[PDB]
Amino acid sequence: GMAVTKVTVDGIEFPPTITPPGSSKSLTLLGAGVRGIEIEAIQIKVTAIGVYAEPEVIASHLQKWKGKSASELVEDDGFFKDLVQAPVEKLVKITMIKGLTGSQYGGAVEENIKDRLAALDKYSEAEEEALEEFREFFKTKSFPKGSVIFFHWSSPSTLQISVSTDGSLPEEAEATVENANVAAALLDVFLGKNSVSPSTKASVAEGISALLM
Ligand SMILES: [Cl-]
Repeated sequence: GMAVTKVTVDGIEFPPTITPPGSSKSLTLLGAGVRGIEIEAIQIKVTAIGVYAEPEVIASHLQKWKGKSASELVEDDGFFKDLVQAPVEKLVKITMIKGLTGSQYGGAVEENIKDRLAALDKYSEAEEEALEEFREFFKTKSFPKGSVIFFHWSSPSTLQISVSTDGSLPEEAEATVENANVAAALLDVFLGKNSVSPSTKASVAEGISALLM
């Protein structure tokens, strides 16, 4: 259904619902957490991550996981696979805890995606082109402390990206990357076996367990 309570990550509030930029639908918060980004081996930067999906992911697509505890879901790789494969709209909201240039952020996440694609043997030139669109978008942006990125999977292969320096929710999506493998790999970056954020995965297992009841 629809979550009622916000989750706060390093002081940053994630609301229990969000309407993706340009969208009419409201997505429910599933969980939130943190990850680190390495800049030149001398700096580790932190981002806060919030994971949202259509309410329907609970009512329909994750019914087989009913009655499991959070502490039963977090170790089950099949559970997170079902989540990332669910045919529903999803949104990941990123807040910059301290500042990054667009190229700094974009480059780090691009490498996360590339590494996942190579592990799957799905890093050809269709994906290479898509990742350059991804890189080119982020190179133009600035992410001072408190800025936000909205990654919106509006379809299984359609990644809509929006940003705002003041943390406000944009009225429309700004860029779109259409590539099935890149879209799926970015979901894996956050929620897969090799996730950059065990804390987000644990929170999402808790939030889904609660919603399933
Ligand atoms: Cl991130």
